[PDB]
Amino acid sequence: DVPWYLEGDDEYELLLDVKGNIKGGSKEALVSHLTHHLSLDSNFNAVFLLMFSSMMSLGELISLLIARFNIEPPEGLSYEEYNLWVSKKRNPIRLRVINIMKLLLEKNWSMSYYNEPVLRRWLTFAHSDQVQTYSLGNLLVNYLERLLRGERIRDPVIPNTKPPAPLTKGSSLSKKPRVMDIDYVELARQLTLREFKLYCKITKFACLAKVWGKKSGLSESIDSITQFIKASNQLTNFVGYMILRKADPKKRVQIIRYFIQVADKCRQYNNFSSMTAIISALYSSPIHRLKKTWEYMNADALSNLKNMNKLMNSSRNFNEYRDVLKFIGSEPCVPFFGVYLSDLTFVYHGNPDYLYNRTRQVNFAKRAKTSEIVSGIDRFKTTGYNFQEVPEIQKFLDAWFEKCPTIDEQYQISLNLEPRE
Repeated sequence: DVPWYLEGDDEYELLLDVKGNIKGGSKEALVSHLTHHLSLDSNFNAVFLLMFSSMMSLGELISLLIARFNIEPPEGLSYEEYNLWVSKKRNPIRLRVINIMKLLLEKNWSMSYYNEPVLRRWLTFAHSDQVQTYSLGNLLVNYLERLLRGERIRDPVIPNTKPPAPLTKGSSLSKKPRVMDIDYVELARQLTLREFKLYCKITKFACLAKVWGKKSGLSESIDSITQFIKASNQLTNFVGYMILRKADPKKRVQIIRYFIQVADKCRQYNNFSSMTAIISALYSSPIHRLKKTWEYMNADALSNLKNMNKLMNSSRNFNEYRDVLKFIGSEPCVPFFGVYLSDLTFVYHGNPDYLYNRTRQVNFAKRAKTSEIVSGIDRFKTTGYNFQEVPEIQKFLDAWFEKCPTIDEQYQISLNLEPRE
């Protein structure tokens, strides 16, 4: 067994579940467990480093970590007992503390964490003789110095396969081209390229900042998300407006079937963001009420649209979508980002930030659930899409995405295009 002075620290302030896993604890207890000298929990360490700002500030974490590095022995130890305490507890704790700081800087750093007094205290710590005897001491100094002068401490892979030839040469399109002058497969490719580029800019920190808000402890910009949501709203506005610009119902039905084919080709490309944005416009009130136009729709196109709507049934928890996303793997994919947000929003509002309303009993299990959800967004940044970009179509989409009115404003256009009886 272990002598009494070589046991863990602050463990009486940990709270465990049925399986024995940590469900909660105090700031001191959680950090003590993060730098435990006897055992190492990689899963705990990963969840804590990702979610720590929702539980404590950077300055509190650094202070608690430095206090662990400078841990004092309990009073009354004999000289021999103290030497054993140094070799078996303090020095292992110092290794854990330094390695945790390395992981914090290398894999769990948000620029919003920047705090010059904390960094300068941290830097002073890294300069200390006791830290400099470790090899990582010079690396800690190098990281903190770069963070202090504004420097930053990845891209999805594209296979060596030949890209498919673009189905619509940009030079063949007129200066003011019609949408259906673009091959629907090629439009799906270009929608997939712009959506995936916007998707890869979304960090986990931005997701935590959008859902948790001020409790996240992240002043990170959610601009990556707002641009991604803007692109989906614009694609939905664009789809409805291209339909409502056509005056002949026999021409509106061709535009709709064109967009059904686009959304379906996006589904084949594992681009569920653009596909959901397209069908949401088709099911929107201004387009859904075009009874004279849908009378022309072939059963084949209607089935494909219904199947895509069954796939992304929000009222049925996206059940079929979840079953399909589970088997993507290494294939490139633009997921429907709305599912991540709702999952995160559900666990943020369904679980308390504290256990039994005790401020010193932080609900760590709530952070663990959130960590498992938000970490999924990285699964689909591993491999990118091998599609040749057509700038003429990219500029064409940029122009219309800004010009189109909202779906709500398009309701009046629908009422004039097909009046009520």
